[PDB]
Amino acid sequence: MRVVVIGAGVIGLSTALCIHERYHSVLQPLDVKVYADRFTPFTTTDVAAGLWQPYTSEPSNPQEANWNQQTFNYLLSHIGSPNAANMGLTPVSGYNLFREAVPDPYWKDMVLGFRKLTPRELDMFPDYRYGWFNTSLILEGRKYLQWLTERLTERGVKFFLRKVESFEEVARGGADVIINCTGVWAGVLQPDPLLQPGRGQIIKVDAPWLKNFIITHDLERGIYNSPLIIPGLQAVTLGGTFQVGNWNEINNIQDHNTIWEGCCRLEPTLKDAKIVGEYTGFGPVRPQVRLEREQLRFGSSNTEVIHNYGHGGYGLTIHWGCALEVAKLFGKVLEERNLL
Amino acid sequence: MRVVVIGAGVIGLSTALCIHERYHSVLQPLDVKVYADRFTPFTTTDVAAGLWQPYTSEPSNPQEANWNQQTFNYLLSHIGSPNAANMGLTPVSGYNLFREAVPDPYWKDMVLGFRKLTPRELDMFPDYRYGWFNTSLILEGRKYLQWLTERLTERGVKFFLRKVESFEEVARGGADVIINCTGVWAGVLQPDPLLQPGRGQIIKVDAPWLKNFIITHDLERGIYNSPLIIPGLQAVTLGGTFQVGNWNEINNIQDHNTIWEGCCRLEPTLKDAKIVGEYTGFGPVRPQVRLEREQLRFGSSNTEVIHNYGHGGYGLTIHWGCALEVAKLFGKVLEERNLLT
Ligand SMILES: Cc1cc2nc3c(=O)[nH]c(=O)nc-3n(C[C@H](O)[C@H](O)[C@H](O)COP(=O)(O)OP(=O)(O)OC[C@H]3O[C@@H](n4cnc5c(N)ncnc54)[C@H](O)[C@@H]3O)c2cc1C
Ligand SMILES: Cc1cc2nc3c(=O)[nH]c(=O)nc-3n(C[C@H](O)[C@H](O)[C@H](O)COP(=O)(O)OP(=O)(O)OC[C@H]3O[C@@H](n4cnc5c(N)ncnc54)[C@H](O)[C@@H]3O)c2cc1C
Ligand SMILES: C[C@@H](N)CCc1ccccc1
Ligand SMILES: C[C@@H](N)CCc1ccccc1
Repeated sequence: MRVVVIGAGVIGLSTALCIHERYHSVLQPLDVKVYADRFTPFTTTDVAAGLWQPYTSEPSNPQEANWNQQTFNYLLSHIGSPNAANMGLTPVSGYNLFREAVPDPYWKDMVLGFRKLTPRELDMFPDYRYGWFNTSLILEGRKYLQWLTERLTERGVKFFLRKVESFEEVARGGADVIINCTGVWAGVLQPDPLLQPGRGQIIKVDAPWLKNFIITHDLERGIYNSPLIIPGLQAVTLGGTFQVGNWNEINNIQDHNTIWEGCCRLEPTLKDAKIVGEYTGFGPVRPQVRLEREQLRFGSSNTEVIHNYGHGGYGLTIHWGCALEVAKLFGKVLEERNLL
Repeated sequence: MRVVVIGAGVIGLSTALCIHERYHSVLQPLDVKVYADRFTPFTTTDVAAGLWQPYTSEPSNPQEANWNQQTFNYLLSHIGSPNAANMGLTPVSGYNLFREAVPDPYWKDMVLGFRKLTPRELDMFPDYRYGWFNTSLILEGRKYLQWLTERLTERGVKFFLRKVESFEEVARGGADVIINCTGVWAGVLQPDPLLQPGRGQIIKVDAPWLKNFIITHDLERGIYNSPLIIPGLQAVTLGGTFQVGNWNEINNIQDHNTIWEGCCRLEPTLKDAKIVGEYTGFGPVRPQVRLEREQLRFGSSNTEVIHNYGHGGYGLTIHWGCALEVAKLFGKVLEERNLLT
């Protein structure tokens, strides 16, 4: 059984680890390899704000809510462990701010200590009238990617920096199963018109006095198109743009200003914060996560492909539940081949 | 009106600023000076973990509860301001942990979002089975001392290196009023056997991933004799000793160990944290804060002294209320000389 995972972002590596941890002990031989054209720190995952929080509306697919919950429980469970921080993981509390009353989110009971903000808390944020408090987790993309690659490597999973031109090529080269974790670029290997890029730009800043996340919403502009502040492990992420359809990989002057003055008015102490870097990444926006089997016919055999892409602006939030589901589908593939 | 404040720790500079802001306008010529033999970063204040939280038990002087609350509201009112962090101030959330159920603290409604901990929160901290969550404020001693000294300076308040040897000496040199903010050493200038040193040792550590304060309690060993973790503005403070009666200024090995491994057990990610410094300071422990007027006679003239010392392990938590009370007592000194507000 030769399995090639394509993609070395959170989705690819989490899935690779999940498959391997689950089947190494019971299937000889199992050969899992990762192929990608960019590894940390050059993936969208590396640019992620680094916080666990789903969108404010339910998902179309009710499986996604579960995947989000499994991910939180998976991540929470690590708190107490000596290596939580070396995985990119720590607990944070913070605020969600609104210009008007809004319904509770479906995830209110998944986080810790969810409640509405009292009138007294609201005076800390003059521009907003209603909000939430809760405790969630930081999950730093960059650090988590380094952790997962060390955990994969020690288990004998090999990485190959290479650009896949088609599913065909990889199958022809000896893959029995392909796990497709190519993120926003999946369309290059199989056209998918529902998949769009969600261009997000961020400013990273040294401001270690900030201990809380602060996320504002503007209902008339779409999600994450409103200032947001997320303290990371060593730096702070400043955001406020997320526009679908825009394929420009370069930083832009307007979004820089939108992020900087939006965040400087939210958190005026930002005046003394040193800019550390400024980045742009593309969320794999899709009305729903594509996570499914597909049978491909080349040469003399079927090669099974399992897709796992289209996680929009919530891939870190939802990744573990998605990896588990892919390992399930793999298991079905195995019994069909009378392998276990 | 020549006022000498003795002390440049949080209590001293607080009170100085507060008097000055209240009475500069209505009283020329007001001349406020600060005398001290230790300034930042060599004051007890500089060593303070930097968190707002009173003791778990209510104080013998209930006035201290209001002084804590005035302080919190005062500090809170600055959140939203561009300069909150330059003052040493930022909000933080965190946990108070107990091995058994305990009554709610009197300060539960002064903080933000106080509630009990749920079983799931308790799974983060194995050794413990009851506790609180809340939001409070960091007030870094070292930074707040610097902020206050810039504010005082630009108001024309002048600072002098001086080890005062008696109230007499200062009254002889021309002071009409003396504000005594000498912390744990007040007994040198007037014996006060209720005042004892509360030796506290800490390890400062580079661990910027830790965003929450974590304070454990051991109902039997007395307060702050249990591991505690408090993220500061740039570094993290680790503690766990608070020993009354002990005057040894040097760091010792067995308290280092008590702290380090007590805290490594609580927060095991601390294995990767670089040690940046370890320090020892003496909290001015007293059954209650001394904050009162006293008239002393030296030759022909009366000298007015207002004492403000004995703030134990809660001086930052309570300081603004105390400064405001000293300013009230100053007002009454004024009105006794038929001067007006
Ligand atoms: C600014 C910003 C902030 C965000 N913040 C958060 C957050 O705080 N929390 C959260 O949960 N989510 C966040 N997201 C969303 C999250 O970043 C994404 O959902 C996630 O990173 C996507 O993971 P992925 O592994 O699917 O894609 P990627 O991380 O892009 O990985 C794609 C991989 O596929 C490889 N690849 C693709 N095509 C090929 C090919 N043809 N041949 C070889 N290799 C190929 C690439 O080299 C790369 O290794 C954010 C997104 C942005 C843009
Ligand atoms: C390890 C530790 C951690 C702590 N953490 C916290 C915390 O998180 N929150 C909190 O609220 N409290 C905390 N405390 C308590 C807090 O540090 C004190 O309550 C506070 O610093 C007392 O301030 P002060 O100005 O009264 O005294 P100090 O800061 O000691 O200042 C005293 C001043 O008096 C001067 N002085 C004294 N005698 C003379 C003299 N004869 N002539 C001239 N000058 C003189 C000194 O030079 C100095 O300027 C902590 C204490 C310790 C030991
Ligand atoms: C709060 C996070 N779950 C999303 C943050 C984000 C996503 C896309 C662009 C900027 C920020
Ligand atoms: C939460 C703060 N009030 C810490 C106080 C303190 C006092 C003495 C020793 C260590 C810490």
